[PDB]
Amino acid sequence: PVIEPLFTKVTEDIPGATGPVFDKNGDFYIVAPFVEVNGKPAGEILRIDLKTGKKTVICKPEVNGYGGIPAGCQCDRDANQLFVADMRLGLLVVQTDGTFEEIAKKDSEGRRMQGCAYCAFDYEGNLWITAPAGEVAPADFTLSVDEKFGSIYCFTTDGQMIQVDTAFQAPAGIAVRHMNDGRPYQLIVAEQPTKKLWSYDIKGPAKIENKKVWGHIPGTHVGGAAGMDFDEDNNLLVANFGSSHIEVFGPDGGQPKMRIRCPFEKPVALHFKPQTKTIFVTEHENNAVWKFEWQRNGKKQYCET
Repeated sequence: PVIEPLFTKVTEDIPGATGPVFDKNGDFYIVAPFVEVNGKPAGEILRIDLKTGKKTVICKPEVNGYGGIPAGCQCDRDANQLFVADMRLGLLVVQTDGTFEEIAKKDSEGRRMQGCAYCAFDYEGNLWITAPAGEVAPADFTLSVDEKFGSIYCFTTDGQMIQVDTAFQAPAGIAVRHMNDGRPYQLIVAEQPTKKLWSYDIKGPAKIENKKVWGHIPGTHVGGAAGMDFDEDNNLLVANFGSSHIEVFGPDGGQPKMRIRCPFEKPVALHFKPQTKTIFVTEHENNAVWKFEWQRNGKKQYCET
């Protein structure tokens, strides 16, 4: 089955718009990773007024003269602060006043961080992170689009930054499937160009096993799975960049059980508005943000627990 809901524009003129997130007060944010100054990265985290779509710069992260490429966001639970995956700087924690901190320059083995693109909290508070880029600044920016050097990290509640896997070709969206009792059960990771969704079984903080292909992304277009989010029934909605569709997987994966046709070819990121059926989706055909109504509420995010 294929559904065609009405998409309503939220805001426009945001190059590479991604990282949609709601904070603990219901303020909406997205990131503009392609902002430059003199050919060098100067990406921005924006706050969006939901009534007018007007954009307000919250944070323009730069460290020692190297500008960031903010790319994916999650809201914290114990504090109204945003965990931001940055393709040049690693993991940031951003405050609403625009100040920010770099969380880990090196991983638990002492090795320089790779640039990060998506992240997802489990309900225990560990942050699972995809890192499709090469070494963080001051190294030259590189991207694992053709070669298998993308990595997967877990930033645990004890404050450890643990590389839990590597050798992905452009890992993208990440999400955590929880049991009904709240325990983390599977980690889902998009590997975009291979048209695969991978899963592992979560055994504990930064402990994953049983790596397997969890789902297959339709199509042969350039692109594949980008962002993803679970609904309250643990159906996984996955933006299939390049396909004009968002794929809907059942909780056990496999093939899509349904698809959502989009009025654009390039959906990227998606995020539920808490306590509603409204999905916000970003897309790079119009460099815009849209919303549409899903069949049921989103899965509760860590920040709402």
